[PDB]
Amino acid sequence: EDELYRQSLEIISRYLREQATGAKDTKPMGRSGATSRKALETLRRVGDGVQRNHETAFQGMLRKLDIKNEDDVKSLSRVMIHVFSDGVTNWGRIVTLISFGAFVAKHLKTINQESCIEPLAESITDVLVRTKRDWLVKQRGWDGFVEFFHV
Ligand SMILES: O=C(O)c1ccc2c(c1)N(CC1CCC1)C[C@@]1(CCCc3cc(Cl)ccc31)CO2
Repeated sequence: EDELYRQSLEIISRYLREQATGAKDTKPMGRSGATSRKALETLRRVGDGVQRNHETAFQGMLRKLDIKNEDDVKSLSRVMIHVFSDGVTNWGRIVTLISFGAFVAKHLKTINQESCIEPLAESITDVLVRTKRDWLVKQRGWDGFVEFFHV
């Protein structure tokens, strides 16, 4: 089974859901739990910082995207491919990708479209894993992510 995909989705989905609801998911992690847990703490530390350091730009992009419903949520995939995939890859850009995703997740809860959060996480995961697998594998996937941002 695609273990990198399954782990990426669990990490991305949990962070987005946690950001939108303000509550942690106490369910156990699936495979590679130890790493996923550390990846999630890393995201809470760096991801949260990103949303604040670039709050104005994030607010601006969100406005441009004008997300009001599911169709708008589905249009985000083309934009992620355009902006994220078509560029040099580094952990910072992957953190921005996921961090803005969490920014969007919070928005979805403000407009009572919370059911779109998991489909959004799936879309982010597709872009990340399906267009940057080689890079991710070379950088040791999530173990590498945790090591890169190690305190
Ligand atoms: O600058 C970078 O290194 C960079 C790297 C990645 C990245 C972005 C910028 N952007 C653009 C920025 C401007 C403020 C947010 C958000 C992005 C595009 C817009 C749709 C979208 C939708 C979702 Cl759910 C998540 C990410 C994205 C694509 O992920």
